[PDB]
Amino acid sequence: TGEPYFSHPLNVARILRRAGFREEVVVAGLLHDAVEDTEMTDADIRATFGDEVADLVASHTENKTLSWEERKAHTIEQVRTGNLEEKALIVADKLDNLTSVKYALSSKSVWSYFKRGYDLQKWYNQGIKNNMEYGLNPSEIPPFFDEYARLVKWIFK
Amino acid sequence: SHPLNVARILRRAGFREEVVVAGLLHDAVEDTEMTDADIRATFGDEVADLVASHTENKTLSWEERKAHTIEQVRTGNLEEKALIVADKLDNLTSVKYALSSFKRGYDLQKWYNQGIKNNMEYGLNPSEIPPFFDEYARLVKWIFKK
Ligand code: NA
Repeated sequence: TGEPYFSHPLNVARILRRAGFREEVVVAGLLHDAVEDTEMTDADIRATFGDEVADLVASHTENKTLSWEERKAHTIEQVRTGNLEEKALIVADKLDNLTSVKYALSSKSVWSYFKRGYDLQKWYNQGIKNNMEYGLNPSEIPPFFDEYARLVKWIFK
Repeated sequence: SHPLNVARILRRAGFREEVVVAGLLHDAVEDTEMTDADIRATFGDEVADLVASHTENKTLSWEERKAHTIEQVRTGNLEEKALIVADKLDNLTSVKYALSSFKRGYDLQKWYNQGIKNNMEYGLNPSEIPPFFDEYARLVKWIFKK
């Protein structure tokens, strides 16, 4: 994970803050990796940060007992049907991830880069890109959604 | 949500985001005993270093822990001082509202908060003191006037 904070949670929080999202949303973005990558749980988040943040976090957390294809399909459905905040949490997370991917590829064959393989990564990112605007009014789509779309088009053309 | 209020305090005062995040994470880190390695791998070295500056040794008595915090706010850098004071400001903000509409007792809370207030400015130039340090001093004075 690259600039400016050299930390995925800090960079995702910045994308959300700059897009105008309230503090509860920014913090939910910050805590995503804490829940998925450490022993911290949903109950720990509720006890310390409250139910609103805990619920925002839970909206994008993967159930790790499911296969990659199933976890990913569930995220696509959530980016389609969630509210603006829920959609933003998912897109911001993917945007920082693809930013690091573009950086790696700019030095590294896209057909050999992904451990889950190109086809699956393409299917996934195109799925987020093609569903993130569903049900949103043009005036509320965050500018960073366009940055993610451009990255998907660049990496998976 | 107290952590969010601590974040708001630090951000408004102009501190960099690593300090803001370290403030936000203080309770979570103590309530779950998250290791340095976990904080460091998840949030980065800058956040991890700041979080480590304000973590109490649970084996010592409450008074020993607090006395140590009082000495830390005296000798720490500006960011370390700010983390401690923001935490206490948030706490007292709640107490003041409840009192208008104490853990371990009044005498101990008074001793602790007066200690922070009386040592937070040590080693700083008047122009460096965040205005929220003054908000905190006023709360200590109003709450512990008896
Ligand atoms: Na977890």
